[PDB]
Amino acid sequence: SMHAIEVTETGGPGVLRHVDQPQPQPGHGELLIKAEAIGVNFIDTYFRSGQYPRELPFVIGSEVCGTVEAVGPGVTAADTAISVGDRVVSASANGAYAEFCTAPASLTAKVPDDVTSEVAASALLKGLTAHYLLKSVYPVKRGDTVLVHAGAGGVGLILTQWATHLGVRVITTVSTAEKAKLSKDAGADVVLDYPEDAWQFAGRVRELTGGTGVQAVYDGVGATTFDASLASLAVRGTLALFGAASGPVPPVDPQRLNAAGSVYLTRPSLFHFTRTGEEFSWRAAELFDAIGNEAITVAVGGRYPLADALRAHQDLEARKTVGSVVLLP
Amino acid sequence: SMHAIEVTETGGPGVLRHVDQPQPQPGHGELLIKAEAIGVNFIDTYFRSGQYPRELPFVIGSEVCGTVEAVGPGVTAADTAISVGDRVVSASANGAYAEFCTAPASLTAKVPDDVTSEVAASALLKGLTAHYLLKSVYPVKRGDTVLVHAGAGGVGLILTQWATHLGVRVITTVSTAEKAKLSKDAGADVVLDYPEDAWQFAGRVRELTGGTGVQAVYDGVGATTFDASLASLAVRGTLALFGAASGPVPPVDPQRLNAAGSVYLTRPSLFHFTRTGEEFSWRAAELFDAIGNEAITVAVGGRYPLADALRAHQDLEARKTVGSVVLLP
Repeated sequence: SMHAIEVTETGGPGVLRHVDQPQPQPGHGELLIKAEAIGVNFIDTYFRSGQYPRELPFVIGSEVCGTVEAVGPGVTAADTAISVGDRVVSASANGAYAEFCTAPASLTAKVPDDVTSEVAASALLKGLTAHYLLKSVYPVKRGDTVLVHAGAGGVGLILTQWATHLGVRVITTVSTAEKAKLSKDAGADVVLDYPEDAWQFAGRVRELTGGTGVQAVYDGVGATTFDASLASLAVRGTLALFGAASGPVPPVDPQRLNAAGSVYLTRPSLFHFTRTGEEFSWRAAELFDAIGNEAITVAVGGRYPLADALRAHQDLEARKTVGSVVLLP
Repeated sequence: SMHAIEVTETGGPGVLRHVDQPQPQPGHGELLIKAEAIGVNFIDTYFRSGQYPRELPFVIGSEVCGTVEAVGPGVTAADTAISVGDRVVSASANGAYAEFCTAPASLTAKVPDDVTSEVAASALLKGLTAHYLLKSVYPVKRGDTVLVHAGAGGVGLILTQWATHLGVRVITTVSTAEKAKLSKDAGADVVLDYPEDAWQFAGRVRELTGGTGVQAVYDGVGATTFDASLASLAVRGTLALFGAASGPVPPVDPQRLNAAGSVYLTRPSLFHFTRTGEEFSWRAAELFDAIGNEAITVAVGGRYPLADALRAHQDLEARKTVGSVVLLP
């Protein structure tokens, strides 16, 4: 028996119940993980509220770093380097808010000795996302300039630090002075206000880039920024629309892609960049090498005992937390 | 004084007038070309009819292969390898339907000794288009499979032969049995009917590709084929929409690009791939190397004297001409 946070009915933070729960057993292709640090994120709140549906009851959470206690059937050394005793991290766990949970081995990565559990749990999802955007969707190269919207958000901060480390000049957008400082500290060469008008904003970006425009735009904002993103691109540049935080982007007339400079539009999601354990492990290894070298840093701003998951969710939804929030079981 | 075909009023083939015309003088950055073979194409008919507007009067036509008679001011050996006496070809000439015309040196290419003037004039535009689609927009590699719509059209035929030569498997669509044979003879491994339903067609393409889908779709058709093109792509594949022969493609919900497999959508045009003389010359040289080696063949089906440009336009609009049509001055 173990401590866990279980949701039997969807709703507000008040549905999170600290319970005694059977210790999980790993099924086919799964690892059993003894948690050291548990990620708290907005997606957790969407499952909790029922905005994203799933089978009830469930133990909440998908982000965890801990040690491998056991492996399920179908987990062999032929397929994974992961072994009992290894410190690992996954953003695909079932029932992460618990002392023990399970995760598919093919979506779990080793954590190097020089990366802490709290940072691993806080960084994996945002970090894999930044990895595929920067290495696969548009492979940035030294000398490029890119535009990253929402520079002070989780992915934006990692995109900015990582691209800067790869010799890329980063221009960002943020909504407040406080976020402007966070973005500058992450390596942004220029921090801009969100666009008021697409052509005015694009004109500003072109002036910053000697008339060229940016080689790529990483747009996780969507509705409010998309027109400006498209207008800011260098000839044959890539618009990576990977989120819609402000709302959905209206259908795009393909001729707009021609007028913008024969550009590329893509709407990726992480699923298509974590297709095998080999691909997952490659992205994670490069992420944790960079964190290990302090080329990427992830601030943890809130550490709660597992029992106070309710309070963590309240503080998260109230924006009382700056930086990542974790539970320690 | 020279012979030319001049349009003083827009309209049908009847506005083409065979005239005595002053010999042109090359302006800044231009070559003076003595024509050997003149391309006849549908774009000529759009300028003739006034569908595409331009200053009247004009000598019609933009495609020509011939010898360099003289160079204008601003044309130096520092900028171009082209010299007086060289056989050259351009699809950016002014007044091609004439004994002499002008063209910007930066959009003119040398023709190797082993490529005829008629083939050069017939092949350049379609060939540069195929080059940028296959080498730049999506760089095909040996082992890829691609889908090329309108397999028996000018660009489709070159796309098919060139991709096959590069070790790519090509699937095409055509509307008739006669066109199916032309496409097969150009190297198509499979020739399909145009799509009736996007998911049915995509299911057919996935069966041909072992469930994978194609690495790229080259779609110059637009309205009637776009949904099927998007549905047929391998994960992270590229949809190159480079034409709209059937009509414009309706605005595309970006989430469709995610659902299709985190694919790329691009709407290129040749302008953005011929930005400098260096880029132009590179594409043209690779095109004419391939034609020279008979890896690419371009059928010339109609040869008219310059004076019968009217008849060439009638035959072109009546589809009495299979293969390219040229004028010989």
